Amino acid sequence: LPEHWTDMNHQLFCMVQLEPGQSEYNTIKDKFTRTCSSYAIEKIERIQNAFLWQSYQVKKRQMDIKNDHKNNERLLFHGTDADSVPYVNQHGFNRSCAGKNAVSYGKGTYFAVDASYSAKDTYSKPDSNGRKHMYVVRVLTGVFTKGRAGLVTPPPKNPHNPTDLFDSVTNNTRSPKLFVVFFDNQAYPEYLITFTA
Amino acid sequence: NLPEHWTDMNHQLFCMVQLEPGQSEYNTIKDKFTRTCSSYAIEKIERIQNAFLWQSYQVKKRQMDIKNDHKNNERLLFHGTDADSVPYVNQHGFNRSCANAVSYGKGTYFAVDASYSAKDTYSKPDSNGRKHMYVVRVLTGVFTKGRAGLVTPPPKNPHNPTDLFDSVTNNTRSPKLFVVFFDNQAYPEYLITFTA
Ligand SMILES: O=C1N=NC(=O)c2cc(OCC3CCCC3)ccc21
Repeated sequence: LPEHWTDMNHQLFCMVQLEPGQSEYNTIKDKFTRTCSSYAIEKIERIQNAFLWQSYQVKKRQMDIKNDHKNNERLLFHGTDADSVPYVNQHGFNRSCAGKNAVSYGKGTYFAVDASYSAKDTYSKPDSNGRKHMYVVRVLTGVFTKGRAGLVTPPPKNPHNPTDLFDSVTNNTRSPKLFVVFFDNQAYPEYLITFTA
Repeated sequence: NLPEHWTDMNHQLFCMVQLEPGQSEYNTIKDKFTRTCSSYAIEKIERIQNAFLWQSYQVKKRQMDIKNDHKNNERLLFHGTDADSVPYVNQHGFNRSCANAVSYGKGTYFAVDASYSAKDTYSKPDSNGRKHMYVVRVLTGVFTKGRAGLVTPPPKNPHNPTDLFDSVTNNTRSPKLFVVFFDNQAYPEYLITFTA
């Protein structure tokens, strides 16, 4: 497990509240406020999930071997409802639970480049106390292409070799604003931002 | 950390290895099939050596062994499929998003008996009459009865909604099938090519 994590004392899961003024808090706040300056952060929690981390790190090493470069990982946003937060914290992102996107590039889990997109009430639905929830997520975007609404996996790179797949898809390869991933353990929920108007 | 019985792959990460008829391994797998499918004709048995699928599976097995505090979480089951799905399963394993009836939930189905997987609706005969069935290592873990429309196994106690059963079945006392809902809970270990 990463050496900067808090000691969980044999436990496999912990949410750690970050302190404003620490570099770790400030980098996430700045990434958020770059496009969400009209909202205010209540708190930022580091997600320490040993099993999700292990499974994600195995997929990352595999993708780093296959693609024969790094640059497979992006830090993206995912807005969700309060009812989903316990499941995501413990089990991560499940495509079987994903809603249809208003612009669909495939049947998978969606991640935004900009916090403003994830901050829409459609995604980060305000709870009964007006709190909105957004994850900051390590996503294995790898090698990507423009998606299509019918996809249940990324498309093949070559139609004559249908099993050799792109890693993810996007809305626009030249100016990506979202990514869709179709497999478990391709996304690690790293931070949970709780925020309000 | 690849199994001793795998054959050398000359520094590659994926190989389908045809088994030698009459040796220990071929005999063991053939016997599991002929237990219930002795009226079929076996063309060949192939060992699936997929390093990445194996790594991902072994990590989930180690996690399930810790979570359940025992090492009885794995079963050897059967899965019939059509010829056009075989290259995908060999490379990528099983995908619940590529669904036949799903009465016990929206997962991947595995049969206890090869005879069940040998039905033409599962192991669809190709243009040459050939049928395809995997012998699969499945992390069934702690299981409960399934039902239509599950996207994950149910919780073990509704007081902790995120502490789930590992798999579901048709019948907890005498199971004939299992359903798993997560990638890398099943490792396709052998592919049997056969005819009626
Ligand atoms: O071998 C199989 N390959 N693909 C399947 O979908 C499958 C499904 C299966 O049980 C399906 C249930 C039986 C009663 C209602 C639903 C058993 C085996 C296989």
